Amino acid sequence: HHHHMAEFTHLVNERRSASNFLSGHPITKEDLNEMFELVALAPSAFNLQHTKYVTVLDQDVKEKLKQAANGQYKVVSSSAVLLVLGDKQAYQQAADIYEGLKVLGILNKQEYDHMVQDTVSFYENRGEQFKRDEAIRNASLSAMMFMLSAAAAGWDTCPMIGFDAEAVKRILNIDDQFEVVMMITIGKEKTESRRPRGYRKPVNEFVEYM
Amino acid sequence: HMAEFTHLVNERRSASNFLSGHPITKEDLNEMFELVALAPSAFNLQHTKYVTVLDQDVKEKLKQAANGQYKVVSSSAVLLVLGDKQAYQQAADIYEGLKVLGILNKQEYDHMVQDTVSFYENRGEQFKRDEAIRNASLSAMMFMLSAAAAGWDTCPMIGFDAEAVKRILNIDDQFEVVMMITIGKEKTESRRPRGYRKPVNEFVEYM
Ligand SMILES: Cc1cc2nc3c(=O)[nH]c(=O)nc-3n(C[C@H](O)[C@H](O)[C@H](O)COP(=O)(O)O)c2cc1C
Ligand SMILES: Cc1cc2nc3c(=O)[nH]c(=O)nc-3n(C[C@H](O)[C@H](O)[C@H](O)COP(=O)(O)O)c2cc1C
Ligand code: NI
Repeated sequence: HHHHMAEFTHLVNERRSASNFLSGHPITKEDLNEMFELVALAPSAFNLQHTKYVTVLDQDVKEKLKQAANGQYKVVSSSAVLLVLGDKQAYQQAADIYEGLKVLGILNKQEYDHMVQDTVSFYENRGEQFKRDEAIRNASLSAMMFMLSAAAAGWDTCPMIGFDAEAVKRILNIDDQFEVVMMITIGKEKTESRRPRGYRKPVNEFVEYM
Repeated sequence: HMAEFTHLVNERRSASNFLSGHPITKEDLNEMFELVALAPSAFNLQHTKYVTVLDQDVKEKLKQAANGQYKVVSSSAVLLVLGDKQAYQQAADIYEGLKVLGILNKQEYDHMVQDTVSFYENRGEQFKRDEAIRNASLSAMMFMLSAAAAGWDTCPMIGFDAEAVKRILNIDDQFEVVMMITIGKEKTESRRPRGYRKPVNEFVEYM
């Protein structure tokens, strides 16, 4: 129970949003799949698991994403570029996600139908804006987990919103039901060349106790 | 760090209940928030604010706004995670040290401020709100992992009436109420298995 805070504190202190990446650091599907096993364990509303990742390793495709990413060269120099997607229709998979509860005899048919109905109606009652909010919220929780996993694995990342979402969707053939919530580059940054961390507001300027 | 973080992640479970007799202090929370401060945020604008409720009557008010959920009152504290829809307005203040300490000249500083401000202004109100949710949600995940690392359990929650919460806590309409997070110590023997998880090859595609 005893040393988890100090380890985590070091991980968090060492994580810097990359401004550059270095060549000669290829990343493999195996490297990434280890990070994604941790991402799978992120919390998500109603366990709907809203988040999808399109992970681009192909250098020609990365070159082609540069214009879409507001000209940011780090898309090219990165080892991989991830598009973090949120399903605006995530709630439609409630019936499938919850089905094992029925098969394992944890819920009976009525209870399972009720649970699916609670989740679906929560979303449908609130409407389209809420569905999109949920896409952004749940994918962003997931993205933070991705970045800390990457850091733990010894990789650098830069989260990015400086891109044309529509262009990215056309280039990568992403369906309409997915919001492009963020882009994350991953790779190895030269540490000697890093600027110091940007100014942070003190805790007493962003937390109110009541 | 991978073995330790893997352990932390694997352990972390959204709490269904909280035990009595585990008060949390400002000192405890401030330790967590120091890590939260180091989360990334777009343009380093630091969009997120936390309203941290220890007062038991306010928790009762919040419970009424959250479908009567008992964990609101049995929690050691209830946090409201806010995102500032007007965060971009503080660019000039946040970047000011770069100029004053001579890292940037005035032209470069003005250019930096204008780049951030115009990015938000040119996109518009829906974007500002999207940014409030996105950056606050990144922050919330950091908060939950920080709490885990400190030995606390949390439950993220969206099952509440946001307008009722803003009335209870006197929250300006400039802030989006992004999430509620309860914190405390869970009865760990009282724990259902982790809800089914999609395999990685069902949520990741490579190109
Ligand atoms: C949602 C979001 C969007 C971002 N977009 C970009 C971007 O498009 N390009 C970029 O270079 N950095 C981007 N960043 C990185 C921020 O500038 C960075 O997190 C901030 O300056 C703090 O740096 P640090 O994370 O190293 O402390 C983004 C960060 C966030 C979380
Ligand atoms: C944004 C979002 C909203 C949530 N809202 C609630 C809620 O209002 N009430 C609740 O009991 N749990 C809530 N949760 C918890 C989820 O049901 C939980 O994360 C999921 O079932 C998986 O459990 P696990 O995180 O322990 O693996 C929420 C989770 C997410 C991230
Ligand atoms: Ni542990």
